[PDB]
Amino acid sequence: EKKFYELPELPYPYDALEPHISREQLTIHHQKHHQAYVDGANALLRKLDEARESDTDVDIKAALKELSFHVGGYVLHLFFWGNMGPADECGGEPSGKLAEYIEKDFGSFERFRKEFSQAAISAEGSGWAVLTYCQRTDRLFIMQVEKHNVNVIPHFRILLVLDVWEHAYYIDYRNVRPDYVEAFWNIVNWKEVEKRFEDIL
Amino acid sequence: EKKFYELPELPYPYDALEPHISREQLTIHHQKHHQAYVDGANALLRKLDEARESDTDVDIKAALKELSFHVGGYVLHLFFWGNMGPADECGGEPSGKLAEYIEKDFGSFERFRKEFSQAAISAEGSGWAVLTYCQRTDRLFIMQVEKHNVNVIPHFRILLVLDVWEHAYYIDYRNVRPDYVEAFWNIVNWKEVEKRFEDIL
Amino acid sequence: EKKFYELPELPYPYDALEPHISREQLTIHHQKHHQAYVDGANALLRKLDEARESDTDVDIKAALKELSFHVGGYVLHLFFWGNMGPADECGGEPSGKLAEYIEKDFGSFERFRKEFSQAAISAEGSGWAVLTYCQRTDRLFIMQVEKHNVNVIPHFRILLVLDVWEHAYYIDYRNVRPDYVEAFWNIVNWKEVEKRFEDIL
Amino acid sequence: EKKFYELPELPYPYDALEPHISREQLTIHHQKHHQAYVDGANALLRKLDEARESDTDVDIKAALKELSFHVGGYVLHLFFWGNMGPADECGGEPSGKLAEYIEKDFGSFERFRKEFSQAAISAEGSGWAVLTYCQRTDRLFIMQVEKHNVNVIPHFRILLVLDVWEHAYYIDYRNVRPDYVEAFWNIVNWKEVEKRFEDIL
Ligand SMILES: [Fe+3]
Ligand SMILES: [Fe+3]
Ligand SMILES: [Fe+3]
Ligand SMILES: [Fe+3]
Repeated sequence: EKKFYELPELPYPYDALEPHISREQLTIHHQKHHQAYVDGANALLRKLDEARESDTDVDIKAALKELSFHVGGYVLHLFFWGNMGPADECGGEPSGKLAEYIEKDFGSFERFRKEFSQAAISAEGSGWAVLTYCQRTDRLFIMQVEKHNVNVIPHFRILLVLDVWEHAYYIDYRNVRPDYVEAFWNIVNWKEVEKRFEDIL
Repeated sequence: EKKFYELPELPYPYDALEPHISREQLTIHHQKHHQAYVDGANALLRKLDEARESDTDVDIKAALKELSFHVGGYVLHLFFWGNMGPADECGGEPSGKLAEYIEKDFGSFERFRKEFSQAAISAEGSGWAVLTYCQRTDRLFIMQVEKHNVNVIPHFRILLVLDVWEHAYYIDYRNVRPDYVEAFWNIVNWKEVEKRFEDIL
Repeated sequence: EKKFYELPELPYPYDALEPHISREQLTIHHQKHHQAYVDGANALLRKLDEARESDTDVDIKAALKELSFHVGGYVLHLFFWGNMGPADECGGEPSGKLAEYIEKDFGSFERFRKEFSQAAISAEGSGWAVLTYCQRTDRLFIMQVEKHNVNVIPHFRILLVLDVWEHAYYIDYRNVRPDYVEAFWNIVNWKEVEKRFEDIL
Repeated sequence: EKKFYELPELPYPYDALEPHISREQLTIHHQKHHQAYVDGANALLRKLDEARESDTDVDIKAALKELSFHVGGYVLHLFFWGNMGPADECGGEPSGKLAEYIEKDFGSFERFRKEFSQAAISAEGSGWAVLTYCQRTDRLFIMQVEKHNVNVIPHFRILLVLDVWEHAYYIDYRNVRPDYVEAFWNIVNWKEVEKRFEDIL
């Protein structure tokens, strides 16, 4: 029998990330938008299931475009919540292998922090900055994802994620995306990113 | 010291896939286009390396958009070559777990074959049909990738790939993409796809 | 000598559109975001001018992609302001030829209103619903623009425009884009749209 | 009663553009692909008409995305045929106002030719280089359209168009898009482009 998406609980209370992300900001991002991608993806799964059980045609171009949108939404918000936490337990900079790779690939943490920040700030409209890793060339890559599913390298795995959809910050920072991106570095959970990085060597 | 992309050898001689993909068709896809993504990705890596060594600014929005394009190109062609082979060793349909999942998720191999074929045929302009798998809901998904990097679900891994860029077939089939997609099923290497599928349970 | 973009004045005071769009909502959409597209487009124009004067190379792929983004932003906000006004002077439904075309192409105003509304609501992330007209087939078309420049038919002219970027409504309606879309019909300036429609027969 | 798209005749015989575009190349671009956009756009028009007559729901997101694709295809191929012709009647460079604008905006015809050529060559996958004009700033712009409908500035009108979809050249030039772009300048119909430019001042 079939299985579906559910809204994951946050790792922490809705006010865990203040003053950097407000309780109000966090609550509605999680409960309205992230939820919308859960429901989006599920509605579509049922649609495709139905067509298969009745052996009828669907517009799969439309279906798969939409599916990639919502599941991308679901997946990115999932990692996003996971690589933040309380400021007094988080922020700072990473250590261990991740630290070493950020050095060799970017020259310094500062350089990284800055490039990753430009990737977030400069995104045209809705999107994300995402850190990932090429196995093949043994290099950390940044990608700038538009929406939840545009300009992404298939098959590459997520290390660090920063939502820069307007819904993620407009309540706390209105238009001023750079202040939000700057606040973000106070609540990055490097432990989690470090862990993620280790499971792909 | 730094590391770069190289054109992978084919698993087989350039005429291994006739009459379905011609020697001419295969040779230029591999040696011109796939090569172009190698060089694209490498030029860009060097560009970013240079900016880091001289600690200067780059347009990283442009850079990362381009990077995702070429590395996507590189990665998809890599899996593409790998899940084809000689018709007399390949084609048919899969077995084992992959077979079981295709049944439960699509109802039958036929249904799958057909949906995957629509995903390839109906792609607007350059792109791919790609099979993948959601861990979370335990379901095979198809995605329809435009170019090498549009409408893809970040973090999802590649099982099966079908290039449907015009360069992949125009020599052998001109405009008639459906005949090319139909020929493809004669040379799918299910062993390889089966193996890929097992390494993500 | 060269010429550049400037932020157009609104046709009306920042509180002219209350209670449907608040003075706060309108002021920052206009003065922050619309402004940002002005500056984006100008920065880029100067960049291209400089390269031409020094007869040096630019990355024109990147340049033109960005240019289409900002100028699209500029152009769409320009028509957007223009086809709204005070509720007590606007809203209602159109008359004259536009009314006749909406009937013959959509069957009724209701149908139009509803389709246009789905086009706005359902847009994935940032984008617009835009009414336009095919000369060739003599039909009103709706297009759903993502960002400012995606999924638009080149050469077709703007009649009616509804911003559905989250910055357009998040202050007044937070996540609830449908309430914003619904409010919009209270402040549509049909006179303006009617006029626009007449200048392309 | 309703009206639909039809495949326009070429302004000239299928061998009119040799040796630069071959009779074979031209015939299949026109009769297969351009035709496909005609049928695509018509199928969709009927779909939307049916839903309106039966007052039923459609997926208008999907519909309008697809519509913009095919009508864009239709419109761009229409202008494309129109701004080419026989080499011995065409090519060269433009004169009159267009010539003057190309000078003041690009510095020279060479610069223009070169930038326009990069816009064509560098397009990632299927797309177009298109010349157009901003009324507001009184400047010629180039845009790089992906597919038929991506990265285009809404409302701007078409002056000059170069198809760089692989189907436009793969028969004559295989992978070597630069040779095709170079050949193109031999058959540009500047009379037509000049005329187009005059009708928007
Ligand atoms: Fe979000
Ligand atoms: Fe290819
Ligand atoms: Fe806006
Ligand atoms: Fe074409």
